[PDB]
Amino acid sequence: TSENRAQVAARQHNRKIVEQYMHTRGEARLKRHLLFTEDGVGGLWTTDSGQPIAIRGREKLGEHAVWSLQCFPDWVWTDIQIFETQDPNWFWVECRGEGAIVFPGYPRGQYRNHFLHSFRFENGLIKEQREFMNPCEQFRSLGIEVPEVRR
Amino acid sequence: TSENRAQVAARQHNRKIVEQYMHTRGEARLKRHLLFTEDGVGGLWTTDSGQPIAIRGREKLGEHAVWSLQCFPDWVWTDIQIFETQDPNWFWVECRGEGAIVFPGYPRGQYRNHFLHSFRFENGLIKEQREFMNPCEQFRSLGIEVPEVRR
Repeated sequence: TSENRAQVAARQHNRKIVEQYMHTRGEARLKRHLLFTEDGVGGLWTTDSGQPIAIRGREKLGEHAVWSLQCFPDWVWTDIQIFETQDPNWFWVECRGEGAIVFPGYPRGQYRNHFLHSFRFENGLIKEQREFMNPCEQFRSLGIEVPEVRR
Repeated sequence: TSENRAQVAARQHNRKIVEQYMHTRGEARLKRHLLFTEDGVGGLWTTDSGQPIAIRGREKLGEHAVWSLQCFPDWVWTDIQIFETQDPNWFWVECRGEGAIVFPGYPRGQYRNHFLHSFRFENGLIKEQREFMNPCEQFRSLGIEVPEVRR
């Protein structure tokens, strides 16, 4: 019907934003927050602490980009696979990401990981982005030792 | 067209198998391998070692279920969300999973995690299942200490 039209319009536009998000590099990273809703949330759902580190609101998201550009100066996402779903406001992306890791008083390291990203949209802006990676890989990249599960 | 018909037939059937997989509990777990192709692969893509622990072939998958039923005796998946994609032979599932963890010479613990599952199908059987979780949560459940990233 007409709901169809809006939902199909929805999907195709939303996809473009996912694409745009995934290809954002360099200083453009400082304006990627403009792709969210005002109230929008982005962050890392897989942490050493077991709680998500979420950043809520387009302005805290812009602020976070400075720290991100500082700590991951050359970060690129590669091997991008975008998954549309039965919900036109929900997408998943499977990819890789690599670049230097510059933590303060840890040595410069090279960080690579496998990531899954969830994007939910509201009115054609990102209402919720979430990323999922294996925190062990980061521990490694910082010269932090990873415990062995002996199965 | 006709390709349409086969792809739509594809999706609806495939979904039923995802559902069936996700609801498999108890001793039924010993026959869940029958949902794969002969050549089929299942396993854990997020590990402490950084390599996937994959089990290849319906018979090694059946064998693995014994160890699984032994080590996670009451395991249930909850909060199941199944994502169909633009590819009718590819599905993602977001869920939780919890149950007891019985590792040999580690104490019995209670293990909970957040999981993402990828299912790819070939001729209506699972050609590749992959799961993604945060290994830190398991380390915890075994009284293994988790290192702190101090960001």
